[PDB]
Amino acid sequence: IQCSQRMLSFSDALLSIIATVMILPVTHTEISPEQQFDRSVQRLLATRIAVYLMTFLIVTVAWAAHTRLFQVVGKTDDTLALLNLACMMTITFLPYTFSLMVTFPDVPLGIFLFCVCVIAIGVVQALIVGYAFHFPHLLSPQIQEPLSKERVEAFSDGVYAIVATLLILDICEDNVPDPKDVKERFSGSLVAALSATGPRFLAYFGSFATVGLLWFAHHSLFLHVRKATRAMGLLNTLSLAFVGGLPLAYQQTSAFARQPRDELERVRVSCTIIFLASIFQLAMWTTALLHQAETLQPSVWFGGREHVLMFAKLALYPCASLLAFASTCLLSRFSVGIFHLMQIAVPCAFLLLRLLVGLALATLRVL
Amino acid sequence: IQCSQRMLSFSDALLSIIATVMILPVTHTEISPEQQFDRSVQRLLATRIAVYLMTFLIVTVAWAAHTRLFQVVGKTDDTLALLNLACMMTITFLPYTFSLMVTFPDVPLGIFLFCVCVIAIGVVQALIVGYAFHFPHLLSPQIQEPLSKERVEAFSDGVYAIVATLLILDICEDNVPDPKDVKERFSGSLVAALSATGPRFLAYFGSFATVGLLWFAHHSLFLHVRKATRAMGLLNTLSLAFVGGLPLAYQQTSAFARQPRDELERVRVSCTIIFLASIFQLAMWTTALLHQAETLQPSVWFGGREHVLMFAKLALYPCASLLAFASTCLLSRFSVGIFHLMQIAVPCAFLLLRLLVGLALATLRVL
Ligand SMILES: [K+]
Ligand SMILES: [K+]
Ligand SMILES: [K+]
Ligand SMILES: [K+]
Repeated sequence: IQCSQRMLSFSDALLSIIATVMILPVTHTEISPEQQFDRSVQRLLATRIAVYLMTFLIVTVAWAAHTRLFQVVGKTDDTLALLNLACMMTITFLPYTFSLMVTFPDVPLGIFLFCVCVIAIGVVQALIVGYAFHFPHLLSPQIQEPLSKERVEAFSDGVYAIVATLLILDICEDNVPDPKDVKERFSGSLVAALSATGPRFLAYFGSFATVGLLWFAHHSLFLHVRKATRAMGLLNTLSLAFVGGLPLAYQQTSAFARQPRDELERVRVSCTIIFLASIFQLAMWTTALLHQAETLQPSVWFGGREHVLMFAKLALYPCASLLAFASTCLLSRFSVGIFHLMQIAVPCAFLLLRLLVGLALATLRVL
Repeated sequence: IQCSQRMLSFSDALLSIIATVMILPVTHTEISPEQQFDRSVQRLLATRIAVYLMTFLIVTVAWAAHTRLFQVVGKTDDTLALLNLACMMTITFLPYTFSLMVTFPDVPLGIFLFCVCVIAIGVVQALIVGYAFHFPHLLSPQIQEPLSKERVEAFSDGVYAIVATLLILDICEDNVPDPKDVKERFSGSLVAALSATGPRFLAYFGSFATVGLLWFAHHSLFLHVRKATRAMGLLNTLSLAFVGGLPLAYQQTSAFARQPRDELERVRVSCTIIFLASIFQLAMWTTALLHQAETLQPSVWFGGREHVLMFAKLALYPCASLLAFASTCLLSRFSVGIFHLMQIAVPCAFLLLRLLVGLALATLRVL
């Protein structure tokens, strides 16, 4: 009999990769220069994004079914670890089969293969449960609504890291200048060939900063959480799903726009994505406050030395994204600039959030 | 003051992604049909593999410098977490700058940019240390040779998961049949279009199984480890570096070979890669046995109820890979088959290793 901690961490990493696989085709799409193509190149993008959102959800469901199974199987052995490897293998085929089923709706083979994948997942999990129940010492003591927060944090960590490094992976794979291109199109100066790739570096910088600071807010929240509810789990799943789309937003807001209207639309889309990624993070906190005596540590209750700080940490991005979006409709002429300032101001406000919250709590104390 | 566990886990995930970035260009290379191209298409591959091996090492060094810093900083805060995000950002640029420096050796800009990346890493770490020493309560109690095994396990887990799902990611991105191709080249049958992609699925199956079982051996070892030494860390780093090349081996041993000699050479290469990935795993155990009273739990000492099982679990792959390689030179005609049998036999031998070890310990007990 052995501890199951590391095996479940490995499973979480695999499940994060599998839930985020379908973001790569979305982010590998190109911006068409010919406007005649726009329509088509829009349609495809949408069809990809939808396939991502569904896929990330389906895998997440599997992840949940996993998390819950090994709350019934508290301890592992060699056979259980190997069968869990088998279950991970089966889960790894869900995205491909789902994409196949949606790409060929009329062909019956895709539905058949997706159903076979799901059935195989079920069979492997049944085998695990039967093995554990034939060796009762592998079952949890309570076996011999709640959701394990360790699994939640590991899954979220993996998703955040993938989304943060997505664009640097592409930069390393594709945008390393060729001596040939440097000798033909840039007159021999590698500085020029690298300057012609600056927009992609800007996109990666912005995306990494925003994703990492959203992870910072998530980490601050779950440091103060006692028990994670399935409601909080669904809210986190939605938040991560929308986090996945930040690299695309920053890749479009950094590429060239033929007309200013396009840049304004891009800013609006990016602000909407950030707001969606952050409002569900705030909703986790608000829902947890419904039953604070069980879900939160005493410090972050109504009347604690971390309640207001926590509220600020979770309400910063929603407010700033909403303000930028509003600027796109009220101060349009100064809107694109405001967004850029956000990218600098929001980090600083995190490095001084203690100070800013104290100042705001004193101002209203003298007003 | 807050616990630093999750922040370090997030850092480990990021560092694993960054250390494995350069395996993608190796695995995205194609097999040339024209033999005249072979030479060139060989050279490029080598130049890629080298760049991988160096890169994985450099990042690993950074990882080590990280692991060690936050053994001096036992507890974290908001500022420290944000500065750690900055340090991760800086580490994330090392592969690109190193590839740039090796691609343009004569241009001085690449050396300059790589040095700037390293210098920035150093500056951020100095800032972290100064912050911790100006707030002594953030320093470890011993501050107010050994290597943290938690970090080692997290890093290894991430690398293993990435290498295991590498090929399924490509299958999802590229090898989903197009209705167009199905209507033009496969006569409308999606079953045929999918059968024309079977080799890639076979490669993924084999690679995932082998990587996961190597992870199983690693997990079994480190369940029985007390303190991890830097010698063991270097051995693990070498093992993971060679693990990274398993997808390429399985992608070449499953593609078409013009002549049988090519298939034999491919089998030899794959066996060599597996042997390298596994012999350093066994070397970790052998080195730990040098000082068993400190590095290992009492069960796996010389004279325990897990010593022989552990030896078998770590010596299975080296022996089987060596045996297959030998078959390539003694039973050449039956060599390619033997390798395939290995892919089935080695998993089964893990599901029955208790039984097999008992039988072998009784046989020699009556001989
Ligand atoms: K973990
Ligand atoms: K990826
Ligand atoms: K971890
Ligand atoms: K990748």
